[PDB]
Amino acid sequence: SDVFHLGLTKNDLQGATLAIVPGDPDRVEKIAALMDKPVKLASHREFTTWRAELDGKPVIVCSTGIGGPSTSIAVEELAQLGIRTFLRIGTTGAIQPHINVGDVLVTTASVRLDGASLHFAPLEFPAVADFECTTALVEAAKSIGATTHVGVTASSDTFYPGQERYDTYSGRVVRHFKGSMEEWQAMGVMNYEMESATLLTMCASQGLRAGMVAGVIVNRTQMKQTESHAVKIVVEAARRLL
Amino acid sequence: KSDVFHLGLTKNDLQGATLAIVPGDPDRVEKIAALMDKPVKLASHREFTTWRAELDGKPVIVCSTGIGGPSTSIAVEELAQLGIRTFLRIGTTGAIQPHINVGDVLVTTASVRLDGASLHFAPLEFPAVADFECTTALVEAAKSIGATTHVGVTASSDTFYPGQERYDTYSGRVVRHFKGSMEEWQAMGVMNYEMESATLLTMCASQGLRAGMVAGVIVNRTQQEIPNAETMKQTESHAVKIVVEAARRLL
Amino acid sequence: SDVFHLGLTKNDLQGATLAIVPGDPDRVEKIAALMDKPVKLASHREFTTWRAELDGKPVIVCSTGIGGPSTSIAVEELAQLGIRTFLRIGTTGAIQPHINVGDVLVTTASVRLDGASLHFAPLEFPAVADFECTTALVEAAKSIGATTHVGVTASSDTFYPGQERYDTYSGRVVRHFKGSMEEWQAMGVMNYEMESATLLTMCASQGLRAGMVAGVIVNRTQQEIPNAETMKQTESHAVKIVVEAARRLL
Amino acid sequence: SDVFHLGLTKNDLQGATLAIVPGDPDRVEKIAALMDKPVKLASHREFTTWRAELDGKPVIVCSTGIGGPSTSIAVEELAQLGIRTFLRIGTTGAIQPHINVGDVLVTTASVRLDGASLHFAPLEFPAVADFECTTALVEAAKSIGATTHVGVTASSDTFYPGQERYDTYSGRVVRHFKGSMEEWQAMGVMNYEMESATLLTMCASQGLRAGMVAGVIVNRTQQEIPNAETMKQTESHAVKIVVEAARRLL
Amino acid sequence: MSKSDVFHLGLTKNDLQGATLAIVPGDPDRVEKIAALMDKPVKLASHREFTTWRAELDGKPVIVCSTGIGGPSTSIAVEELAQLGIRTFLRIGTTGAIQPHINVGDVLVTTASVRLDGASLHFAPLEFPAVADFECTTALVEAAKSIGATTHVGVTASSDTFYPGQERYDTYSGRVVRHFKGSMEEWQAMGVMNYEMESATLLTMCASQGLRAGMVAGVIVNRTQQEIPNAETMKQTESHAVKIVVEAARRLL
Amino acid sequence: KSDVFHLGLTKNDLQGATLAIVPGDPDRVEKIAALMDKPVKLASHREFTTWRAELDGKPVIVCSTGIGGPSTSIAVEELAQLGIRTFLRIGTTGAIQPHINVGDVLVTTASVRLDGASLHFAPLEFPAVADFECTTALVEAAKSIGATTHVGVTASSDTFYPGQERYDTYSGRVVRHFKGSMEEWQAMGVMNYEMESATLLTMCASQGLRAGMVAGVIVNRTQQEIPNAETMKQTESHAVKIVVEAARRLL
Ligand SMILES: O=c1[nH]c(=O)n(COCCO)cc1Cc1ccccc1
Ligand SMILES: O=c1[nH]c(=O)n(COCCO)cc1Cc1ccccc1
Ligand SMILES: O=c1[nH]c(=O)n(COCCO)cc1Cc1ccccc1
Ligand SMILES: O=c1[nH]c(=O)n(COCCO)cc1Cc1ccccc1
Ligand SMILES: O=c1[nH]c(=O)n(COCCO)cc1Cc1ccccc1
Ligand SMILES: O=c1[nH]c(=O)n(COCCO)cc1Cc1ccccc1
Ligand SMILES: [K+]
Ligand SMILES: [K+]
Ligand SMILES: [K+]
Repeated sequence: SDVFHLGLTKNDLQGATLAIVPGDPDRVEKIAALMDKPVKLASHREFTTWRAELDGKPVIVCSTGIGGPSTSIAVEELAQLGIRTFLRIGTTGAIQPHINVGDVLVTTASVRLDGASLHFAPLEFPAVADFECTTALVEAAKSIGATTHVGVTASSDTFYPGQERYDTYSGRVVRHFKGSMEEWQAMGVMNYEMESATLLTMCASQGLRAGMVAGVIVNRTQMKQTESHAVKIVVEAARRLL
Repeated sequence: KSDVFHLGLTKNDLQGATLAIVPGDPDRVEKIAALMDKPVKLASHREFTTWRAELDGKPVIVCSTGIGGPSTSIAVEELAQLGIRTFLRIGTTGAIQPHINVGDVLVTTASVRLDGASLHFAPLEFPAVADFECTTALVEAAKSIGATTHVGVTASSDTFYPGQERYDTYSGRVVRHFKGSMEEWQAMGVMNYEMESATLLTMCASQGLRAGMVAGVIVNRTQQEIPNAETMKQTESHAVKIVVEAARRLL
Repeated sequence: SDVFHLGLTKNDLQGATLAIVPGDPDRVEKIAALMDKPVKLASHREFTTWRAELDGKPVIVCSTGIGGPSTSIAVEELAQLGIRTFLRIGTTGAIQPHINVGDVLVTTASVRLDGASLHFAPLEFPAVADFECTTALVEAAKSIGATTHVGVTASSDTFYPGQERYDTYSGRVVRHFKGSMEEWQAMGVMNYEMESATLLTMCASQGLRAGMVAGVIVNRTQQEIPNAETMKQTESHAVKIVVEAARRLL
Repeated sequence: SDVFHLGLTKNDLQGATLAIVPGDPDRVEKIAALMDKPVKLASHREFTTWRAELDGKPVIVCSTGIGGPSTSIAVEELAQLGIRTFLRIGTTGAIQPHINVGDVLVTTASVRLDGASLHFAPLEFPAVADFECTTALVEAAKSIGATTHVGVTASSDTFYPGQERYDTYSGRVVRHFKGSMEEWQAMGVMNYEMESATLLTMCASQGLRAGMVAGVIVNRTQQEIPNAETMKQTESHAVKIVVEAARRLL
Repeated sequence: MSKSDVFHLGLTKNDLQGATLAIVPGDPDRVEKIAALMDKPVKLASHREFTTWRAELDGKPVIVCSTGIGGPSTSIAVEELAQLGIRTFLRIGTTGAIQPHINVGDVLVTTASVRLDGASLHFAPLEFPAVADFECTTALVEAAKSIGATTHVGVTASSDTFYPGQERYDTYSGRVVRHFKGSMEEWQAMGVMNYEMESATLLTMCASQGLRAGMVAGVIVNRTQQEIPNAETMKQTESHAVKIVVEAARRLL
Repeated sequence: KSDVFHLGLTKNDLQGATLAIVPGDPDRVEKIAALMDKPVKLASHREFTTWRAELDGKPVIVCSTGIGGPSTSIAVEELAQLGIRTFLRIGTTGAIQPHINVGDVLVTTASVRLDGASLHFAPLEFPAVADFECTTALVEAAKSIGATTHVGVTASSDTFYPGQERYDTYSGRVVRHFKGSMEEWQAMGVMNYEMESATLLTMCASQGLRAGMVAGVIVNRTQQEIPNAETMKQTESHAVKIVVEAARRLL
């Protein structure tokens, strides 16, 4: 093993430069099976890595897990293995009334409500997606004819209080995040998720291309085929970036 | 006489314009407007000079922001009050990467917020990101005219000297916070320094307004410091042609 | 399922109030097998849950994954199901020359180099462990006999730059963390890990009891690369302590 | 030109060490006209410069534009050309009920709601005016018999949200500035303007003398619309004070 | 052979007679009272807010030195005592409870403090925990059990201010700055037991410099029940607290 | 026998006094009070010693704050509750500029806020500025007794050692934030270090109270560290004379 956590060698990658990074290690199989020749490489902790072939080119699918910390481990160790392009596919909760469940969202940049992004760049540095990756995701979304929204995402280090969920054990939200969802809503923030800020910050500050796409399964103001549309987009976008 | 506090403009003066090209220098306003059809002067107050022009039979606004976020925030807000929804900034810049040359054009995806005014619209964690349609149109226009183009992050500073780590000053010192900052931005892939983008991009992205940012390189910090007069005028003319062509796609 | 992620009902726990929380879901099977009647309950994403019995009382073993974010999900959803006591078992990298590989470390409180803890309490609030949980873990370490150190742990949101590793792709560390390891070293900080700051903060600020124990598998001052043979014996040593500590808190 | 923006050489100043620095380039000639031998030097961007004579000694008038960023350019480049004393003449909106339109305000120090000041000194450093400049301004105001208030000014990087204006496109203010005007009011802050924090901080931290004086054209507690009946007299009153204070500092 | 080995305390290392443990009350008037509970009590020095006494406990020299109110003077006292050879610190204070279940007369042992002070930042950044030494904490808790008391163990809010930082409105201005407006309620919901004014500095500076520190306090007021303390209960609570800190010192020698 | 929580004073004890001289040291209170007519001890509790004296037939309070903002904040608040509206601090200080000598008197216009207590009254951006009338009176009084005076900015620290970059300690280390801090303050023209002014000036300027700050230089950090036995009293005498003379102008 060349890496500390993923349990992979540079040879296992077969010269892959692009990697599709879902949050769920159980989704890794689903995405890899859509491409030609799916092969399981290694499964350690929350990192399941599958190698596939797209247009005659080797492509890596590797889970990041929930949150910036394990995302930062996976992305760094994949970069050590030779990956230059990272395309994230996630689930999301929309906070705008006009965004329906089932919609696909392309993130231009993220509100940094995480801690790991700070370990790569100070807060003033924008958690911006790569322009070529964003273009490929937008054009791929139009290719399969999905309802798409492009804009800013709030990337939280937590699922509950940082997304202002009150349906909890304590039933309280710390002062800092009290009324925060309404603030993001008025600022035109589309949605909540938990990985983008870290991924986009660490890639844009280290000379790596990164894209972010998500499927809406819940709208906070108001499931199978939702992932089907999004997975088809991230694979189609990968075709354009190879 | 005026609907706004600073610009000296009425909604009627705009003639239904929704797009504004926003240079920093008031002296550049007429030069940009002269490239389009039916150029007419509207107003001049403080650092805010406004001209109206026509593009593909549609009214377009040219309005100076002045140097820095504060006067930019005034101009953008008051233009939004009069009906402007799309803002295309054209500015000057100093590059900090060796591979970018003098004369090159830079399209900003998002900005490092080394300003104060952006914080008056959104907390620091909010990205100073440009609108996707605007950025696309600027990149597409740059390739259309045939120019050396770089796309990426811009450091937007409230200061010309210490915040861009210049030591050739009266004091000769840089505050601890900005000591060694240029080298950090360089390693982080930041292309350049300017003084308005962070405020403009933050206030637009957090208020439902479309904003784009483009700049011509007149100096490279890793190479020289004294720019050439002829090269400066040619660089400005190249970037102005790009921003006007980008405006065409966004009407 | 009564929760959004773990895939467990209140009935699945059988009135369990204590939970041992490892980072690695592959460790969940190992820890639960050392107790009486081990049964697998669920496995979703990075959350693997096993039910066990200790001294005639049901106990939970549930993986949090690496980092505060998923740790915050696991703890919150277990608290919804009735868990009031949390005992973290982890792996760590020691930064003090006097601490060796194979040693067991008990955390009194953590340096908050994480983001999730801020979602529960402002930075000024201490990421402190429960006194009874800390007492039990130290007493359990004294019981089975192992070289133990009690003190402060640096809990980072990252494995590399936040722990000042330069052996990376970029080879650079952000200004904020430049010379940080030396700073913590002089401050008497024992070690680096990635989950304690979040767990300790969210529990201490929500009326939940939390303890933190870790086995030293690497020392940052001398040796290079964790040995496979030493890793297994250090893991099993710390696991024995956490189960014995769970006995004292029930 | 010896400088990057002002378009001035050291010779143009003729030994001047004092500058009066208004925000509006149009006000420059009007200030210079009150002194002997007023001469235009340059006009580039928002930076217009005039040279005049006071008591047989050369004095500079130079516009900064709105905001700290362009102020920081004007002041720095003027300092390179030899200016040691900077006297700001501005306009302002009062936030205290007892301060009337037409009143003159002398700033002892500023609340730093700007970005540029941070590029010279960290937030904890006070945006304090020079004692001699402040004394001169206060004494100059007493000579002409103007209604004068001496105290703290809130210096904002923005005209609208940072001054808690809601009559805007969005009609909202970011959380940080929500209820901020009321806070400053209770704290005895006199007024809002947009250049003083930057000027005072960069001068006080670099060994340069700076004073701040402003005329009240609006009081935020009574109305919003500036009264043209007094908007002519207010500027004339304050311009006279800054010129008289310059005489005392020559 | 000397007069003072330090800048403020007016003490020589020789005055300490080999003492490594100090009990540190806030009040200089409380110094004599704590020392008189131990053998051979002698006054060493009185300068500014720093009053120092030496006493004997189980045949071992022990120091009692007042820090004064607040982190700044605490930082001077702890640093200069550390220069004189002190390696263990036990703080005994007064405090106001903010939890409804904590009564006046109860004793509180602090595991760690909310850092609402400035001086702690001069030793470690905010993210560093203001945590008490585990052995010192064990000593204080066991000492409370041994002599019998109502004891609560947990987090203390340590404020650089008595009034606004503890959300007192019955003041000259009657206002509390935005940052601290509604702060007591937040601390209450977070399970914070009490307010005092020295622990954050003491615990941060000791834990970040290899010095052992403990923190104990007697509640003379409950904020949900009253504002003005009873003069009689104050003395009884103090006496009760003084005995616990001396007994904890016995177990640390 | 007390209207307040700590000081042990009633409004009647002040006899209508509106001005207080506030040293850091309780032991110094009598020395300052003895410089005026008919000095009487009022109270001594904790680090708070209060004396009352007569100045030109008018009552004047002398009350110790103790070292640091926290106890300063208690003393100032409770004195304000008792009717004090003007506060004149007399302190000791360590100078950090080479041109300032031991024995010199420093008048503070405003303070660098290296304290915690000032934040409990006003956010960091608020200036720890002295009252203009109080500063004027202290500068005028300095000329009245004929002392060498410097007027400017003071760094007010919550600690004597690391926050003033002293390495002569038990640990021998200074936290990253204050590493190289003295040099920065020196370059910024900061005159000196003390431990009470930031809190006093901030809490007074934000609550409608008048505050002045003066200090006697007993050590200069660029020449020596141990304060002299003979010189200490000489600088104390001059500085104490100025604060009393400044009080005369403010009655
Ligand atoms: O609201 C959300 N917030 C969020 O951070 N995500 C992202 O996926 C992360 C973990 O489930 C997904 C959602 C949708 C959702 C809603 C309810 C239950 C589960 C998932
Ligand atoms: O280095 C720069 N930094 C920067 O913020 N800008 C932007 O234009 C702002 C004001 O002149 C422009 C430049 C190029 C430059 C260099 C020297 C003199 C003038 C302009
Ligand atoms: O140095 C460390 N830092 C750290 O945060 N941990 C915690 O476990 C987290 C994930 O592997 C564990 C270690 C030991 C180590 C060292 C090298 C490789 C793997 C593990
Ligand atoms: O309220 C104010 N705030 C403020 O920062 N200024 C300063 O001058 C700045 C630019 O116009 C001036 C005013 C008075 C004012 C009010 C309404 C319209 C125009 C000017
Ligand atoms: O509420 C308090 N807060 C606090 O910080 N302390 C600590 O002792 C400090 C100085 O009196 C003590 C108390 C109890 C109290 C209440 C009212 C008056 C006096 C003392
Ligand atoms: O260097 C100093 N720093 C400082 O904060 N003060 C103020 O008085 C505070 C406590 O002694 C005084 C001094 C002078 C000094 C130097 C050495 C010993 C004692 C006093
Ligand atoms: K995880
Ligand atoms: K400007
Ligand atoms: K004190």
